[PDB]
Amino acid sequence: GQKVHPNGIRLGIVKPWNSTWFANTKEFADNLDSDFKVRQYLTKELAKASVSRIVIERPAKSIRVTIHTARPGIVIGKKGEDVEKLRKVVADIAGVPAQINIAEVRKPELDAKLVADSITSQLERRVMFRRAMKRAVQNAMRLGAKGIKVEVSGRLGGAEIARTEWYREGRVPLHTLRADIDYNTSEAHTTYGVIGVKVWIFKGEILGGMAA
RNA sequence: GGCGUAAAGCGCACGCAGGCGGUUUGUUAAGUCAGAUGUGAAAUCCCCGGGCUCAACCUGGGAACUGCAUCUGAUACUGGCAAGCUUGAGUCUCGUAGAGGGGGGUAGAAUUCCAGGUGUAGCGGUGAAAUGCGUAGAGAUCUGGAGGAAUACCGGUGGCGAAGGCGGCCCCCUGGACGAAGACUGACGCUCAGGUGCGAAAGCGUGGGGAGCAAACAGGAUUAGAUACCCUGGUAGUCCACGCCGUAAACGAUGUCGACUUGGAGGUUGUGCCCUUGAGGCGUGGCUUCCGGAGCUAACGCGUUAAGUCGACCGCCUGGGGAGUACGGCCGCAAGGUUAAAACUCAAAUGAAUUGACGGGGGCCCGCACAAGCGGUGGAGCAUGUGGUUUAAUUCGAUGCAACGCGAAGAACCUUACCUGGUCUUGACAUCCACGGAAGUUUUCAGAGAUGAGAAUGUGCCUUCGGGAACCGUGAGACAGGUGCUGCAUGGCUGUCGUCAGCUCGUGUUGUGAAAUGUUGGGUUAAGUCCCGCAACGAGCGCAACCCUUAUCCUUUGUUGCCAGCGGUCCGGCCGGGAACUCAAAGGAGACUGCCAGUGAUAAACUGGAGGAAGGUGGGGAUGACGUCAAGUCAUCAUGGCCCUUACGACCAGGGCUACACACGUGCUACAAUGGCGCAUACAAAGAGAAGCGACCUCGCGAGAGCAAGCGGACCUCAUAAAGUGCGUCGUAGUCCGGAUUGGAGUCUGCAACUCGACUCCAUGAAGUCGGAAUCGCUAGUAAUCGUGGAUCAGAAUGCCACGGUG
RNA sequence: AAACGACGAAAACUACGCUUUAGCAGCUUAAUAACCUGCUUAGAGCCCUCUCUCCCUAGCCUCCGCUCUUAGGACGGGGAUCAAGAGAGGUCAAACCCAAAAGAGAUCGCGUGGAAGCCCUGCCUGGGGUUGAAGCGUUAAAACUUAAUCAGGCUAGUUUGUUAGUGGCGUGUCCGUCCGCA
Ligand SMILES: [Mg+2]
Ligand SMILES: [Mg+2]
Ligand SMILES: [Mg+2]
Ligand SMILES: [Mg+2]
Ligand SMILES: [Mg+2]
Ligand SMILES: [Mg+2]
Ligand SMILES: [Mg+2]
Ligand SMILES: [Mg+2]
Ligand SMILES: [Mg+2]
Ligand SMILES: [Mg+2]
Ligand SMILES: [Mg+2]
Ligand SMILES: [Mg+2]
Ligand SMILES: [Mg+2]
Ligand SMILES: [Mg+2]
Ligand SMILES: [Mg+2]
Ligand SMILES: [Mg+2]
Ligand SMILES: [Mg+2]
Ligand SMILES: [Mg+2]
Ligand SMILES: [Mg+2]
Ligand SMILES: [Mg+2]
Ligand SMILES: [Mg+2]
Ligand SMILES: [Mg+2]
Ligand SMILES: [Mg+2]
Repeated sequence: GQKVHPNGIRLGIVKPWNSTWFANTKEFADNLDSDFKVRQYLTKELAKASVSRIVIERPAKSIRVTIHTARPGIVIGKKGEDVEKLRKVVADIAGVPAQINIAEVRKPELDAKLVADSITSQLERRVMFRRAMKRAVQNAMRLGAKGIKVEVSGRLGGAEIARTEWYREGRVPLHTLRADIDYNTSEAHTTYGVIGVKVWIFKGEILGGMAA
């Protein structure tokens, strides 16, 4: 192991949590079990939709999952029927009634999860990894990101020996703890194994710490 | 085309034939140049046309047949002839330097022997030793004598010589080179296949010489072996004269001569003139060294002494091995030399340079890596894991540093895969289904249970009622399943170098090009941290900072946390009350080389100090680059093929992971008078608690048992911390030391501790009595020594992870 | 052993889409350009949707649950549809935001005085205690009140001990003179 996960090293400084609630470990295990279940159900359901992230709040005898996505229209549906359809299942899985929020994410090519997504789809549909990564990094640089670093490893191009390629633009200060280093992972299930993809997006230096 | 380095300059010099040849005139016109004639067969090629329906094919003419012979001219060049000239070349006259060669003499240093004197137990030698020399007087010292070789300093990138080569001094003969001025000789000039001559050392023959050195050889020594490197002796040889071979990295790996083509710093040796006041200056020659411009080269490098552009000549090269080998001719007393192949094999063999890596290469620097400690490990039981052993299994993985108190943060069945026994074939675990009943709640037997039967039963909520949740049973089919394998297909995660300080990119520049600068060099540092200088200018990953804890102060708000001041007391924070404090957890100030001197390059930076709780990162943690190790996990999980579907899949009972001769690793108890023992007695922090922590009373010698209040926790518990401190007691002891083994009977948790936890009593009292080679961590609240909490956990730490006491 | 790597010259997820300008930025000797561009300002022609502009109604609730209930509200239902238009969006359900009260005391819940069991006590007569067991009423009332009865046929006379006529397997199989439990 070389690099630690850049999210949980600055979660207490500049980055927000993906789950906001409290427990006295009387129900902590079941709360995360419920959070894991709802997260995996949402990920399995909203496959076509480009879901950016899933934040969960758990107030007293209620929950609130605020999904952030790039294209919210598919999840919304006509007259807001699909959200009502997929809200009851979440509510009954979590026990307490739910209230699902949906947030559109501006600049869909500047989110770590979004940029890590659909590159696996390109690999599945047999798009060359080098050109795919180059297009992703150049689009992210053009949109406004100050630094982008993309790594792709494992059975690239259906070869015989796996390797690890990477591209980098601008600056990616992974060691500093006063910058947005939003990072997410994704995997592709090709015809000759599994390919791992990692993306680091440095946007700026957040002075002052948490709460802006 | 090339010959400095890949293959290619004879080792050098002379020189015959031959090749070439300064300058002017006249003559000849042989080559050469112009024109004409004959011939150069036909055929063929080419060009223009035609015929075969096109083409192939045939055909007419033209051109061509690049050649030869003859005739008529041209005269610049080459050639022949005759006259001239000095600029090429050679000679005279005078000086200059020189280890140039041959021959003969002379003088010391030094080594070795002979003889003598003084003198006693060592000398010599090696990383260390011995062979060797010594009491028969060694080594050392002094005297005289014998003999051989070379001539310390001068002595240099100095001189001479064609090359080889040449070093005291003197004499005799002689070759060669340069310069000042002077006249003639008049092309007499350069090279050279054959040929001749010289030719390092080693080698051979004859006749001598032989001090030192030294092949062969003898002995000692290291090493597994050492026919060597090392040591002690030692023959040929090295020396002289005449003879023989003609080999070298005979090297400047560069064949001889001519002229042309920028410069600087010298060395040696002449010569002209200037006031020669110093090895003062201005010119001109000969030899030679270093740097370097243009130019050349694949590059290194050459660079007026070209490896720059030419001219004349000779020799050599045509892939690496076979091989400069055999045969053959010649030379030679011989060794051998010279001229010099062929068959067969190979896809390369090569040289200059570039980036890494290595060196028993050099320079500089850092880290408990050594040095100065301290304590332990290895010695003897005790708790663990690994290897092998045995078994049916001792389930599998990790197998150097980076595996061995590892996954496992804790195996009686559970976990659990392995084995012995029994059962199932859509399954324990999903989706699609046709039905019959909601389920479900007690229960009887067989059985170790898995599951085989049997019952009293429930008759749950839902529309038009062939119903739906939902539950089970039967029949399959896809399917489910694998801790089966492939981490040499992988994703993800992790260890190591290493918290070392380096790793790269953009532009520019340099070299054709791999590539280099930037990144090196000088200070400086914890550091690619900074500065300076420099074809470098900037940036990214990086070394730091931002992040967490703690070290001081201020403020905000005082309960469950505190008592500066007062009142009472049940003397206790008890509570009224007091919000300064100890403290609680939020925001700030605060240490930033900031300043003062010295040092340094007028910097960077370093040393000391007035201040501060703090000083150069104040003290710790997190943060672990490019990348290396087919590094470890397909048994956390996912994933591509491969494997089984009556079995590698599914369920249950009992055993095994904890095991008979051992070794290894990491820890604990210790060894004793620094100590254990009996009775009083203070000083902490951090954490846990809801079928859990568990106050008090009573039985208990005891683990604990009935009773249990309080506590989702600054309230109540876990939980009078130990070391120490007070007093006795033990006197260096098979010990009042170590509690390992073993027997008896129990206490708590767990359907159930025989295989296999721990605590408690009684007794028994193994070793040991400071540990061999070789080793491990630590530089300050650190190493040692003492106790406690917490993780998974029904119970199980001597392990792991953190607080503290002393230090 | 082994290990190379050439074409979004398949702009390929489709944001309604397509426009001009306004300025930053890459492009550069230098100011335009092609755009490489993410926005910001403007108009919507338009493919689209929603409140709609139709009428009737006063549809308007909200504190106390409900009952004509008051200040006030941004407050409010049915029906087929459009010519043009006033605003929001682009496959927008909530959230962020903006708000709730004067009522009056009509009622199920909610609280009732002579009643079904449980206390020596197991069957039970047990009122002695009590409710939604019987009269009764609003955010409140006509209030009001779940254990302590002794003792009885009460395991029923042969069950406990004086005690035997046989309606008895007795004793590996036992026919079994006799022993042995009632
Ligand atoms: Mg050639
Ligand atoms: Mg050569
Ligand atoms: Mg060579
Ligand atoms: Mg030569
Ligand atoms: Mg020769
Ligand atoms: Mg002629
Ligand atoms: Mg002619
Ligand atoms: Mg024709
Ligand atoms: Mg002809
Ligand atoms: Mg002539
Ligand atoms: Mg002479
Ligand atoms: Mg010759
Ligand atoms: Mg000789
Ligand atoms: Mg000798
Ligand atoms: Mg010798
Ligand atoms: Mg001789
Ligand atoms: Mg030779
Ligand atoms: Mg040579
Ligand atoms: Mg010559
Ligand atoms: Mg010379
Ligand atoms: Mg040079
Ligand atoms: Mg030969
Ligand atoms: Mg060595």
